[PDB]
Amino acid sequence: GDWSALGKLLDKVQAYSTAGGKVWLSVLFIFRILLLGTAVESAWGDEQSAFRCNTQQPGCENVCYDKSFPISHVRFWVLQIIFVSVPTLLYLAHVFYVMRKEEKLLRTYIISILFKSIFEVAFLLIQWYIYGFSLSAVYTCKRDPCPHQVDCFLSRPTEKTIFIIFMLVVSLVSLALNIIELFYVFFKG
Amino acid sequence: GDWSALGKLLDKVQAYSTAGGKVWLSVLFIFRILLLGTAVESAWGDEQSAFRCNTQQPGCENVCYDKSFPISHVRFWVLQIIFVSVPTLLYLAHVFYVMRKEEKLLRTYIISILFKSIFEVAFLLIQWYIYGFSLSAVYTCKRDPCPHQVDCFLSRPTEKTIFIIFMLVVSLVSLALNIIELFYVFFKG
Amino acid sequence: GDWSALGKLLDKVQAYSTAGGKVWLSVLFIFRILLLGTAVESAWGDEQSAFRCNTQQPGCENVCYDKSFPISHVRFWVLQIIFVSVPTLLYLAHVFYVMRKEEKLLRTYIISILFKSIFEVAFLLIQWYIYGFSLSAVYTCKRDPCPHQVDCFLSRPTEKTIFIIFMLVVSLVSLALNIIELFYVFFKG
Amino acid sequence: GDWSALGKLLDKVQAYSTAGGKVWLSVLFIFRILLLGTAVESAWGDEQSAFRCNTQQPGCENVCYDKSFPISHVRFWVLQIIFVSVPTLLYLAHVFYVMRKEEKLLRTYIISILFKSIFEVAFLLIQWYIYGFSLSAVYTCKRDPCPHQVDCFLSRPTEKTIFIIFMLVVSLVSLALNIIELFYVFFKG
Amino acid sequence: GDWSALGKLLDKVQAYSTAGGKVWLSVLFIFRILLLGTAVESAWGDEQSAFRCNTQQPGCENVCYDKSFPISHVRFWVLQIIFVSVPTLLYLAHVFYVMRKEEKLLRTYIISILFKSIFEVAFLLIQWYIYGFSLSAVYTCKRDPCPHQVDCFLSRPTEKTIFIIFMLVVSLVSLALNIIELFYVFFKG
Amino acid sequence: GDWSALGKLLDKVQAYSTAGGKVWLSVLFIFRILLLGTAVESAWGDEQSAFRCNTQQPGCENVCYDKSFPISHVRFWVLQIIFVSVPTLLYLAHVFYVMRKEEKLLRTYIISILFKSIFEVAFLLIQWYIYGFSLSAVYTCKRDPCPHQVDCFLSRPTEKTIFIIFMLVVSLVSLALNIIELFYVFFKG
Repeated sequence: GDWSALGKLLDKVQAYSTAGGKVWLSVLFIFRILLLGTAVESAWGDEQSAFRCNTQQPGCENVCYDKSFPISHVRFWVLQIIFVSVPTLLYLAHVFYVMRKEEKLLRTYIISILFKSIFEVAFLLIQWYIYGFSLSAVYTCKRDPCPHQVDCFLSRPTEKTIFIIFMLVVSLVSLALNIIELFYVFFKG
Repeated sequence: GDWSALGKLLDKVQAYSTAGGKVWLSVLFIFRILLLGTAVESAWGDEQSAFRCNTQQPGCENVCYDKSFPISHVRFWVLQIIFVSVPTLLYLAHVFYVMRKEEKLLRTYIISILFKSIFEVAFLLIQWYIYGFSLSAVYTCKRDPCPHQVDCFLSRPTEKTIFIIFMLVVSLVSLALNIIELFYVFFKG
Repeated sequence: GDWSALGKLLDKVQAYSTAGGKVWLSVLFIFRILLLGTAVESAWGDEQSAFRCNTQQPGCENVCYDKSFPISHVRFWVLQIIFVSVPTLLYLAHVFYVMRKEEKLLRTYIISILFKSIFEVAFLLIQWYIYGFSLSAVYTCKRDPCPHQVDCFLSRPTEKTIFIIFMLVVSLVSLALNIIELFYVFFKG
Repeated sequence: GDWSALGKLLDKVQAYSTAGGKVWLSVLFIFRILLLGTAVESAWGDEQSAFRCNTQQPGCENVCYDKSFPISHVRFWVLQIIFVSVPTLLYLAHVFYVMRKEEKLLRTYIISILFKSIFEVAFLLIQWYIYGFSLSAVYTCKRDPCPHQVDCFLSRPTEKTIFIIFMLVVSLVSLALNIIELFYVFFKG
Repeated sequence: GDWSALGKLLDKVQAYSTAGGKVWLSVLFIFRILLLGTAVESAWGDEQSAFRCNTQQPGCENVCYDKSFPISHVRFWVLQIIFVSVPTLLYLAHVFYVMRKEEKLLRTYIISILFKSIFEVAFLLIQWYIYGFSLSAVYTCKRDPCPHQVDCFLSRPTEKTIFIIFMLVVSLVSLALNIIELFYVFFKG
Repeated sequence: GDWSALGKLLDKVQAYSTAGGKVWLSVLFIFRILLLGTAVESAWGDEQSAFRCNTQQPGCENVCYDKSFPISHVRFWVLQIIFVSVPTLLYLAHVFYVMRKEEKLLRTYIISILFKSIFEVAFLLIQWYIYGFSLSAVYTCKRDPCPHQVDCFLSRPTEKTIFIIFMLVVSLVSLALNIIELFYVFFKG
């Protein structure tokens, strides 16, 4: 029965933050966790197999599918979630060893928030830069291994585009929210 | 042995509600949880593969299956369950931080109930708006990529239509029940 | 170390029942749980794929397999188990909130037992009504989408028919047992 | 920290048995549990798909595979393990409620041991009766739906026959051991 | 909070052994556990499907693959690990009941070590006897069901042969180590 | 409630190390753990099936895919992670038995760090030696079983090459960090 120590760990790690905002921050974050855990994994379960093209030349389908999608979608969001969760883990380990060492901080928090914002905005910007957020069923290709160009048909364009709509919205509110955190810190400081 | 604190958390979070109704509320909610966890996931496990059409033109089958089902079914109910569970998580985190802060409310509950009702009724209304709740084995299509129209055959129409019958009924009783909650609050207030 | 409270919860929830019978009631119930968890799920893992018919017309195989089996078997027993487990969950939550409220019943139990019996007997009766409990490898069909009739061959008729033999027997003993409970209550009352 | 109560539960449930033998009884039983959990499940993972016959008539392969194997192997051993574990669960629940009721036996144990022996010997006898314990790669068939007879080839005859050798040996030692238990009881009594 | 009892269980069960050696014994054993849990299972996941031969006669491929590999590889190592873990389980249960009975040994340990060594050396010897530890991509066959002989190609010979190199080395160091245990016991005794 | 003992275990095992560095050491290590657990396993889930070559001669595709990739990628990194985690397990077991034995060190730590560095640098060097870190979609082959040479097309070259970019960077920072540990020890000593 020593859950008081971890409760006080949480109290200290989240003491110097906004009164209301961390609530829905954690809520939306676990909202990601659950959706990414179930929905998108089920959605791109057989995506690679589902993709095919009307040509019969061996190799062209693969290279065109590679060019038309250099990055798999689930891959980008899981990297995003993990990499944005990294600073949280860093700071919690930091405070862990802190309370351990005075058993015998603010500017770190600022830096953590700032890099979180930078990583999120950079991932969003590069996603927009490569392919934006809109997508057609039929795709053209331009590759040496096969002549001219092959129209290739996507598996489930509508469902995944609606998904990226939700994900863009939640990314936007996350950006709003960490800007709010930065403003609160800047106003107190 | 500090389960008394969480018991009193539950006592406080559910103190200002109906005497009888939360019982079968939680029962039907976990009833969803279990059915969605096992049954529908097993049901639409190979739905995309199961769908096929009598034509042989590459691309038409995919676009027609997309148009005839812009949204996968499991997808709609999992989004529903998660999104309706969101306000519960919000309010429990809220009261968590509350008891934490007076360790050193009603109108929120009203708002939570109201938005829960709004989300549920909106999801039901849009589901009816798109395709209602009745479904045939043979489906027509109307798309540019392939000529005329292709009859396409559904995998297991009867089992899933019976499933949506149960799900419509449980949605209706859920609506009944949160209207009852609203009436109880409105009569006390 | 507060397992005494839950022990006394179980004591109170099962106090007004038969001396001997709940033992093998719970035993047979978990017996279901385990068998349904492993055996039947493994048995109907690839049933839909395994089914095929000697005709080549697209659509007829699917509609004939739908008509010949409007309900998948695992589906009926999992719905049965869940739906019969519902009243147990209801009553345990009920007594939970009870002991919680006098921290500051018999006729409910009768009603729970009665509806359990009604649901079990109704599920058994409708299963018999649709297809009984006997089954052949070769099945006829009668549907508009394809001419005349197609003999269709079942995947593993013998193993699943032996399974439904066991399941019918266990359903019968369950019926015996809740009738015994009802008789005990009726004799005490 | 109330593991003393369950320790004393185990002490009482196993008090009136052999000094040495229950040790390797439980060891061999969990030995089953692990082997059945991993090995045989991996072994018959794709058995149904692996089976095929040199004929091309639709239906004959299925009915011949059904006749040549009316029961799947994993199915028989999982039913065996579960059904032999049933009396153990019965008796442990029995003693549970016992110590609960004098909180306010030997002949049962004899009956449990006897039925365990009967079930084990009956399962072994019926397995021998149907197909014994020896098995060839090539199998003949005799069924109306297809003419004459089709040689059908088994997937992995050697590995599974070696497995049934181990399983027969462990069944034999289990029989030895419960006969030893019966002899000890008969000599004390 | 009664982990002291299990700590003292471990103290007693491992008291009469080598000072340094059990450390890396347990380390290498869990090293097996993890590698076998992930790597080899992923490696032979689709081995049976991957194997094929250039002939088209039904049955010959299966019987030749059976003869060329009478035992699947994962199967041999999982049997090895389980069967070598058996004496450990026996002895721990033994000492369990011991401390339980004086709550109201060395020669057993010697026997356990000796049989562990015997089982390990016997498994290694029989593995060498059947096919040694070296393996070619192309394999000949000699079976009645198909004429002459068929060259058959292995799926991933290099990766699995490197794996058996590691496994042979770890088996050798395990043999070294239990011989060291035997020498320590023989020198003390 | 005896988590103080394990806390003091961690305190002692990590007492003689760098003040800041172990934090992000553990962070990046679990970062591996998670990425390897989800991403790469999903990435090479169907790699072997995805690979194919434009020739039709049985056997050549397999041997060419073997030569062009003697080692599967996931296989190398999982062996890396496990084998580098081995010294950590060794040293923690060592200190476990230590505190156990004075219940009735530095140079070991140096050796552990040194071998960790050696294993990491050796794995990186051999990976570079075999195939470096750059990779093309089209691969040539040179094998006796099939004439001349076959161009073979890789499944997803871009995504996995970007992955190995991240993995090379994290390996480099790991090398930096254990060199920092070695420098700190060398300067204190």
